[PDB]
Amino acid sequence: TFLTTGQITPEEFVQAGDYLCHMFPTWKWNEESSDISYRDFLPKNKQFLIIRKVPCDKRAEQCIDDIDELIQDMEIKMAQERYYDLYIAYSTSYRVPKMYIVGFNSNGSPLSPEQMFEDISADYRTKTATIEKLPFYKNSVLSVSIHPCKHANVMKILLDKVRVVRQRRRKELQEEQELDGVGDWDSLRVDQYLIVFLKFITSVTPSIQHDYT
Repeated sequence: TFLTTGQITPEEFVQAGDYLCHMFPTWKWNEESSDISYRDFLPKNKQFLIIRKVPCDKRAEQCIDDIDELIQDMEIKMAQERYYDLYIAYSTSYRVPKMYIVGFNSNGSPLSPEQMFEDISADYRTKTATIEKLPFYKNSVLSVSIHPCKHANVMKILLDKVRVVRQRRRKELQEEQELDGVGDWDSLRVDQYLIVFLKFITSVTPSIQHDYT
């Protein structure tokens, strides 16, 4: 399972994508366009996820329990202002999702690669972010991609930490029930994979508004 490896199959990528778009209407699957370079192991209308123009107020320089809370809650259900389009695509080399961000200034002018790195937290640059063309377009655009598995298997680490927290919380609860004599009075599914992935993304790009969470 994905909890053991921290990796998913294209089918699991689809479920997670659907869940993400269902819980956060702002996210959407790609439409079917002629300018897209389709991958056969994924339905044509579910190649990648996109969220448009997420605002960025400050640079990165200035700027686990939350995830669990958010996941639980969902189970219940310089000065320049910048805007970033965020793409989540599936990486076949690591069987993990991968994000691509494309920045713009208020006028809609694309920000250069160097400018976008100002929005990547210094603590994640070298082993997480690099410059590359969006891989899903025939005539592509430049962007900064954020990878979760080049060094540390981030998804794996995060999913484990989340389970540890839950196990502790569940046992601490039973212990408090015995202590208070009221003892006589949620698992992680692949659907929530991308939500954990976005938590990771939030640490990597701290100045990007949480309009995707």
